[PDB]
Amino acid sequence: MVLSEGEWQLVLHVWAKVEADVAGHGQDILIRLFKSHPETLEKFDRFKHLKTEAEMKASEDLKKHGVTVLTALGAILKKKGHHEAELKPLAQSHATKHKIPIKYLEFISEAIIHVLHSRHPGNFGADAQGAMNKALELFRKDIAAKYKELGYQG
Ligand code: HEM
Repeated sequence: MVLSEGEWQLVLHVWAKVEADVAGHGQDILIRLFKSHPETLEKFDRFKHLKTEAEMKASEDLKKHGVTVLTALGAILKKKGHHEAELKPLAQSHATKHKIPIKYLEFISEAIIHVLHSRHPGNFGADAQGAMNKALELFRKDIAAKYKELGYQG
């Protein structure tokens, strides 16, 4: 797929808003993922003892991991689809070490969109939502192609 120059502009405009509070966004996104799809929590040995939202919000290490996730995702989005070199280390760890199906990437894409609405109620319209969905779909499609390049069925 291909985004218009105007769609990338929208994605990068919304991402500047994330970059102003990376830790807050990343913490909310992982908690939403875990509450919506508790099976994903079992993939995190360090976090699977957390059982309630209130324990999750008090974990400093969960927040740190949020920053890690969004920092990587931001570097990719800023490439406006010219991201092959950034995807390779990511596909490698997620396919071969963590053993994350592409389905779980759809789940965290849903959590990102939900948290962007929850944190930016008047700043994230249908046009920006559509552009971000396209950019995240482009990401998931290209990382599924990198899983296959590595010999895995995501
Ligand atoms: C936007 C999608 C994602 C991005 C950019 C991302 C990025 C990262 C990065 C940068 C790391 C640390 C380095 C590494 O191991 O590669 C990491 C670790 C990890 N990721 Fe992801 N990730 C994503 C989605 C997911 C999902 C949906 C899952 C599981 C449900 C997952 C499972 C894990 C696990 C288990 C680790 C190791 C955690 C630990 O340190 O204990 N990732 N991820």
